[PDB]
Amino acid sequence: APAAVDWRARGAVTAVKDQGQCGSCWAFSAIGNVECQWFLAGHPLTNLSEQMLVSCDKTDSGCSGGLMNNAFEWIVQENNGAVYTEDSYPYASGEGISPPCTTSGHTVGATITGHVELPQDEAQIAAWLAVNGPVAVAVDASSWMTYTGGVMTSCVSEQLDHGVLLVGYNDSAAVPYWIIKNSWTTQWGEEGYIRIAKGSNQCLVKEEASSAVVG
Ligand SMILES: */C(=C\S(=O)(=O)c1ccccc1)[C@H](CCc1ccccc1)NC(=O)[C@H](CCCONC(=N)N)NC(=O)N1CCN(C)CC1
Repeated sequence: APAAVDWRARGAVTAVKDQGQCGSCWAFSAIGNVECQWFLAGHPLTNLSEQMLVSCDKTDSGCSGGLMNNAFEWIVQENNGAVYTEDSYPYASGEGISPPCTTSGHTVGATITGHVELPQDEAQIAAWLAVNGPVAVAVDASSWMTYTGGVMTSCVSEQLDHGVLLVGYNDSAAVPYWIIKNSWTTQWGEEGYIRIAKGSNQCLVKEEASSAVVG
């Protein structure tokens, strides 16, 4: 695989978001992934809707949590692959209350055909990411509350409790790391991102990695 890849530098990643006071991390992980996959299939980088999933995806639980692999299955099996634009279905759950699902008046921003569940293997995830783009991952982020910067090498790695987006890695650094996009505003971490060390299943990062497929 390449020594280092940063999809932000390649213009594949939209701005860091704020999930607010709502456990909608899984929707920000899954939508961030679809945004990147849609741009990498040759479309313009387009802002897509987490509210679609928080309100309409009833296989997940809204502000009380979900799975990115369920979100991708809902989009494909129940919504004919469609993911609406943010502008036409804006986020409304930042105080913890999701409006009811609305079907009409929203504009499709991207379409996906399926998703792939990647191996529980950091080297294979990195090689996949270098060729195919950012990857949604579940992590244990319980020890992330004090993180301000640097490469984390003591992440508590016990229970998957959060969903985030792998946007790159660097195997050349003194401590090899993953670059992760979080959804806790740009004030948190390194302008909204965290680096965790790569190769020791920090935060259980290898355990539930996946991506939407475009085309
Ligand atoms: C988002 C995490 S967060 O940003 O709120 C957070 C992370 C770490 C520390 C503090 C806060 C949500 C929070 C869901 C929530 C909200 C209120 C109370 C209880 C739970 N986390 C998830 O959506 C989480 C994502 C990881 C999925 O991992 N994969 C597997 N476990 N296979 N999923 C869940 O929390 N749920 C909850 C129960 N379900 C119905 C779905 C999965």
